Amino acid sequence: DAEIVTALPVPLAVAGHHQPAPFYLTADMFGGLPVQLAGGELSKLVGKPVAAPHVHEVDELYFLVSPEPGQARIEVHLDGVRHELVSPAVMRIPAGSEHCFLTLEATVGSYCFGILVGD
Amino acid sequence: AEIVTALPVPLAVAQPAPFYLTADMFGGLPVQLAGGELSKLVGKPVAAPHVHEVDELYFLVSPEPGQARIEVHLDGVRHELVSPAVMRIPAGSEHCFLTLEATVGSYCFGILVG
Ligand SMILES: C[C@H](c1ccccc1)[C@H](N)C(=O)O
Ligand SMILES: C[C@H](c1ccccc1)[C@H](N)C(=O)O
Ligand SMILES: [Fe+3]
Ligand SMILES: [Fe+3]
Repeated sequence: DAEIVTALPVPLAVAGHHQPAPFYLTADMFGGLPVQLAGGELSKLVGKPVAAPHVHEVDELYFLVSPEPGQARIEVHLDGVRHELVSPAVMRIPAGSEHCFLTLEATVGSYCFGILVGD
Repeated sequence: AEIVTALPVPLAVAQPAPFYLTADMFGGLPVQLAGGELSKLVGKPVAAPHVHEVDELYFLVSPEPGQARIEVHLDGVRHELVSPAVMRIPAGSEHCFLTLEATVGSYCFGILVG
């Protein structure tokens, strides 16, 4: 009766990303969604970027969260300017902006989610 | 740069729930997103059924797969979900969830879909 998805994450290729990105919401789920949502736990990603700088033609939000504030930190490169985000934080990356992030600090249970907004 | 750090945003929903994305952020968003860490939600024994006028997605995650577990009550049917899991609650459906098990760093996010 209910619509449940547990074949997760869905690996999808994203521009500049070395490996497929783990998606938990995709545009085709449930008859159609206005967002896609990818990302994961950061504790094993400190110092290791998941992508080269890249551009989308949709807006992307970085959602950085951790069990306690301040336990996670990423550096977002935005058109050659570096911004440090401290959990909890939400950053909007406008479509067409060159961008990527580097994990600076993360405990177990720190996440960064990328949310592609459908336009 | 557009960065929001005054988070979570306490909003009343059917206590205030902690929101990390609200509909008015960044000139308007097609979703709202609430939720929080589940390790401190294992202990309370009850949850209240409620209804929204939009679809809500439950998004259940944990640092390692299988480390978090909830019961989703949907119109009198009990569903036991294990992380990672996403469940769609159609608008108008009476629903709630109860946390059965969670390691530190497990989350359930409620995503209201416009
Ligand atoms: C969606 C994708 C992503 C976000 C967070 C974690 C993994 C992958 C994004 N394009 C990016 O890395 O900026
Ligand atoms: C917004 C609220 C919530 C969802 C997930 C996590 C915390 C709070 C939701 N209405 C529900 O509990 O179903
Ligand atoms: Fe991106
Ligand atoms: Fe709800």
